[PDB]
Amino acid sequence: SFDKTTFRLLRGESNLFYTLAKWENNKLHVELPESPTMTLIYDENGQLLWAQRDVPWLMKMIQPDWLKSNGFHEIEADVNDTSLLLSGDHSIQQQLQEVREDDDDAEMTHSVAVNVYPATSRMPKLTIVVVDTIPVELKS
Repeated sequence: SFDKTTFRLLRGESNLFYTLAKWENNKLHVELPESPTMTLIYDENGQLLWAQRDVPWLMKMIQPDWLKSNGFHEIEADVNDTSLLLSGDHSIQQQLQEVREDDDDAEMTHSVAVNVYPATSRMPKLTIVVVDTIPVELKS
């Protein structure tokens, strides 16, 4: 329902990462903004350069063709994968346990903002992907 609002908010986080990043000696240097979101940074060929967290099941859901354009996406995660993603969020596990007990095949929806930054004199082309780790179904 809030697709444009959700994208605009996550794009703000993407832009913050971009301003703070540096490129030196053919390597990306990422500074964290002053987290309920998880950011992934790819180069112009879709190579992952930097990830805020290491989450293999989620990386497989970021479709390579998305990385060419600015846009909003949602990914559907199995509830047990969302649960693991939110392992450190002890307050939300009881709601997830209730979702799982209600339906073994439950899926959680995670918002995704894909943001493209053409190469400049100081930075190569980057695609910054910001994922909300809190699923839409549980943001209440």
